[PDB]
Amino acid sequence: SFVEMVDNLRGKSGQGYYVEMTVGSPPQTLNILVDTGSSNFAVGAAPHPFLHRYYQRQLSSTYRDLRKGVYVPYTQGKWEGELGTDLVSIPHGPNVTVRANIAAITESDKFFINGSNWEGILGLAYAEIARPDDSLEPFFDSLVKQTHVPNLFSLQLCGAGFVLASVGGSMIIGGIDHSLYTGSLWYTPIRREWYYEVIIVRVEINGQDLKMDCKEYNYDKSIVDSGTTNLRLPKKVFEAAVKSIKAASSTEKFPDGFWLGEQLVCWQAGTTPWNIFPVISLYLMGEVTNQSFRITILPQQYLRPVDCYKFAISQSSTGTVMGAVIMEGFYVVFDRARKRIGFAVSACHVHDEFRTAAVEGPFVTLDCGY
Ligand SMILES: CN1C(=O)[C@@](c2ccncc2)(c2cccc(-c3cccnc3)c2)N=C1N
Repeated sequence: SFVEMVDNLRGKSGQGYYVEMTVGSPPQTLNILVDTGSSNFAVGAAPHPFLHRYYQRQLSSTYRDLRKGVYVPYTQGKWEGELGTDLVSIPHGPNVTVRANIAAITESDKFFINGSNWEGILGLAYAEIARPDDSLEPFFDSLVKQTHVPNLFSLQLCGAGFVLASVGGSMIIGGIDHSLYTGSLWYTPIRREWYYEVIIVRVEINGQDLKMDCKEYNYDKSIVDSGTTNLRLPKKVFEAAVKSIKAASSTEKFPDGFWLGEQLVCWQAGTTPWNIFPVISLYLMGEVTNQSFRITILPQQYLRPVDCYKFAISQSSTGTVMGAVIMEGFYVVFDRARKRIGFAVSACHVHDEFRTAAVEGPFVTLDCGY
C-alpha cells in the first residue's frame, strides 16, 4: 500500500534526499541517497570521518563475495570498492526483500558529505552507465526481476517550506499515488535508457522566449537527476538565463558572487521579495512529436534556503541537469515500463498567493536532440 510509503524520504537542504534501507542478515540499517543520476548501489563499508555507521559484510550471514573490484573516479571526486551481493529491503517501501549487487566502498574522496545523514547511494538509472560496466545489474532491475513489483517508481520531493533546513518527500515504488498530485500528469519520452535522458524544446523567463536553437538546450544531453541539487544549464543557455533573471529583478541589485551560486543573500523574516524574481518555464517534448508541455517553476524553488538564500541555477559543461530544485515543484513519475517521465503539480510544492508551480499542455511546436 502506497500510504506506508508516504513521507519515506528525508534530507538536509542541498545534501540530497535519502530513504532508509537494510542490508544483510541480520538487517543492517542505513540511510541511502535516492539518485536517478547514477546506476550503482554503493554503500560505505569502512570507517570514514563523515560516516557514523557503515555496512559490515562480516556481520552478514547472507553476504556473497563477487571477488571483483570497482574504481570510480569522477569530476568532483572518487569512490572505490569491492563487489558482492546481499539481501536488501526498504522498510517503508514495497514489502519485499531482494538479492542485489552492492559496491562496498572502502576508500573515497569528497564522496560522503559531513552531517548529511546518509551512508550510501541508490543509483536508480540504467545499466548502460553502471560501474565498472553494464553487466552489473542495477538495484531496480533486480527488484523488478525478482519480485512482481511494476517497472515504475515516482518521486515527490518537497524541500523545506515555511542548521541546514531539513527536507522531506516520498518515493513510491511500483505505482502512482494520486494523493501526491493535482491536475494532469504530462509525459515526456525517455530518449535513451542510460541516464534518464529527456529533450527540452524551449525555455522562457517570465513568459519571454530565450529564442535559441533547441539543440542548445540539450547540448550535449538533458537529464532528470535527483542526485543534483541545482538546475544546471549549458554555458550559452546559462548566460542567457541569468541576463534575463537579472533584468527581471533589476530593482534591487546583488553581487555576481550570488549569480555565480557561491554567495548567499539575506533578507529578514518574511520580507523576501519573491515578486521581484521571474518564473522559469521549461518546455519538454511531448509523446506526440510536434507537441510539448511546460513545467513552470517559481523563485521559491530556484532560491535555496541557507532568511538567507543561494542562487540554485548554475553552469554545466555536460548538458542540462534538472536537479532537486526543479523536481521539488512536481510529482515525477519514472515510468520505465513505457519509457517516459511524467510531471504533475505536487501536492507539497512551496508557493505564495500570486503564483504557483504549474504543468500545462499541450503547446504545438509546429531535431532538438544531440
Ligand atoms: C551528479 N551526481 C553525482 O556526482 C553523484 C554520484 C553518484 C555515483 N557515483 C558518482 C557520483 C553524487 C555522489 C555523492 C553525492 C552526491 C550529492 C551531493 C549533494 C546533493 N545530492 C547529491 C551526488 N550522483 C549524482 N547524480
